[PDB]
Formats: sequence, structure tokens, C-alpha cells
Amino acid sequence: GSHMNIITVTLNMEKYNFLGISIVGQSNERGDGGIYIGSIMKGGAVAADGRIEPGDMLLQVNDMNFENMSNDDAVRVLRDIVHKPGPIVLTVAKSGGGWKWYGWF
Amino acid sequence: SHMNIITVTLNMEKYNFLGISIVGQSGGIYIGSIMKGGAVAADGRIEPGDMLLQVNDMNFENMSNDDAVRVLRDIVHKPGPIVLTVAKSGGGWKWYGWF
Ligand SMILES: [Cl-]
Repeated sequence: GSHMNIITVTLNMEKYNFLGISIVGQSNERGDGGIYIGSIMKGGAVAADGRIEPGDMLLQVNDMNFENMSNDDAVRVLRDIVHKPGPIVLTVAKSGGGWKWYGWF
Repeated sequence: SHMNIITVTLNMEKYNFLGISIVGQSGGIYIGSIMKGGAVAADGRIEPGDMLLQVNDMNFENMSNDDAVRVLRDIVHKPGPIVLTVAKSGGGWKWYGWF
């Protein structure tokens, strides 16, 4: 298939109260398709780092890979990790970019 | 090519808005969220993640996303039924909030 980039971002959480990422995921009768960055919030660690983008797929947190768990379980892990101190390592597939919110109609 | 295209005709007499948010890539435009009790919510067929291909006689496949959105707003503002043609996502998108 067409080449996709992956990046690993190490976040110093000392000066932040949040990653500042929303998470969206698709789950239906056909399976779970993984979890993605929905949007980013200025003021959080991920914005300050400046590499991750809406639409990127979150593959792994620290050494915990999500590709063989449910979206719900992946989110449980992310939840656990953000409530503990110290650096957070996020690895994303660069599936994102090019997204625009047009608002309500 | 599209898998599962549906035609959704909305009666816009009972409603003011479609009650959908739109996000575009580019790529094309997609349903971001659906607001309870709006035309689209009342209708029930369209789901978050579906791709919006056409409205009435205006096909978006040869149009920029910004132009598509402006066409759509113009049409919602004017009286008349609205026919949306969507390519289905399969549904099941979930918002998990913030971290
Ligand atoms: Cl990297």
C-alpha cells in the first residue's frame, strides 16, 4: 500500500495539565477500527510539541500497543496513563492532516 | 465508485436547520455530528462519518469543500425540500472526549 509515516512524540508533562487531544474511534458489527486524534486543544502538551494532527491514528502509548485491543480498552489505557505523573510517549500513524471544521448547518 | 449510496429526502417545513456539523478533508465533506431533534436526526438514516456527495442538483465531486459548504448553506437558507445523497460509513463512530 501507499507509504504512511509514523512519529513518536515524548511529552514532558511537568508544565501541562492535559495532553489536549480528543479521541474518536469507530466500532460496529465489522469490528473496531482504532482510535484517532479528533482535535487538539491549545494550551496542552500535544499542541506545544507541534507534531501530532487531527486525524492521526494513535497506535501506542509508551510501550503499550493498541492494535490488538478494542477502542474502549485502548481509551482505558490512555485514561490510566494521563492520571499518572511523568513523561508520556505517543506514537501515531500520520493518517491525519487536511481536516477542517465547517460548523453547524 | 461508492459502496452504499443513499438518497435522503428531507421535508424542511417542520425544521429550521439540517442539524448536522460538517468536516471536510482536502477528499470531500463528511457528517461530523448530528443534533437530536433536527431534520437529519428526525429522519434517522444519516450517521456521523457518512460522506455528503450531492445536494439537490449540486454534485460536490467536482467542487472544492469550501464551495460545497457554501452551496449547502445557501440551499438550507432557501425554502424547499432538501435531498441529500450520502455514501454510508457503516456508523459506530464514538466520541471519547478529552485527555
Ligand atoms: Cl519520530
